[PDB]
Formats: sequence, C-alpha cells, structure tokens
Amino acid sequence: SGAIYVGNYRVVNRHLATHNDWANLVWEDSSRDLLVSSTTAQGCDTIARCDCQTGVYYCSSRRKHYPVSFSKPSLIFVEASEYYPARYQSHLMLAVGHSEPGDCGGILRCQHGVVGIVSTGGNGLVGFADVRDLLWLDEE
Ligand SMILES: Cn1nc(C(=O)NCc2c[nH]cn2)c2ccccc21
Ligand SMILES: [Zn+2]
Repeated sequence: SGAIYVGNYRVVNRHLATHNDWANLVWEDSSRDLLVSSTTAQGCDTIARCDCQTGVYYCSSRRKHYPVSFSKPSLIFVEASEYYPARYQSHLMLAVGHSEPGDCGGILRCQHGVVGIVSTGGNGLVGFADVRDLLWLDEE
C-alpha cells in the first residue's frame, strides 16, 4: 500500500484505488497502472523534474529502504499477475531488488523529490511507475 500527496492530488496504483478514488477521479491510465484522485486537504510531497537513474525505494515486506540504480521510463513486457493479464506496461522503470505484491505503493525518490511508485516485481527485479512526466501534478 502507498500513495503520493501533491497539492490537491492523490496518486495511487490503479489496481489499489478505492471506491472513493473512483468517485473523485481526475485521470487514469491502465497501461501505466496509475490513478490520480482529488483531495480536500493540501499535500506536502514534491515531484522530481529530472532524468535521474539513481535513488532509494521503500520495501514494506522487509521494513527497509534500499538504494538502487534504475533504467529510464520505457515500454516493457510484464507477465500476468492477480490484477492484469500479460501485456506491455508503459512508462516503467526497472531495478535489481526484493519485492512482493503488497509492496506496491512504496515510493522511489531521488535528490529532486518523488520519482515514482512500486508497481511490478519478480525474478529479483522491482518495477516502478514513473510520475516525472506528469507536469500538471504541480500546476493550476
Ligand atoms: C511488487 N510486485 N507487484 C506485483 C503485482 O502483482 N503488481 C500488479 C501489477 C501491475 N502491473 C501488472 N501487475 C508483484 C507480483 C509478484 C512479485 C512482486 C510484485
Ligand atoms: Zn532527480
């Protein structure tokens, strides 16, 4: 579980979005596993606006924060899961590290701020959904 709170926006994995998130939908993309809903209260996270490939992510199945190197956002084939069939996932970055299904929502961050959230995993790799291209997240 896990979310990003920026301005009047809440960023979650689309597969973990609640009834409330759907009733207050701003934007969603199934191919990216991302959903953004509106909030009453203002959030304090800052989104990074950079091309960084080094950072740290949170892993709840180990209660630990891990430093990792990751690939740039890309269109990647992903095996079937409990939430999606086997398909190409877009705007996805990969790193070598531990992850389990319940780790989804854990934040990946760099020196500039939030880079993205845990979305895929398996065979000793962890996949993160990028949010650095969504410029509108800190606008309006
Ligand atoms: C971190 N992690 N997440 C999942 C998962 O089920 N994500 C849902 C999802 C998103 N896109 C396609 N399927 C997983 C499974 C096995 C091991 C690690 C894992
Ligand atoms: Zn950065």
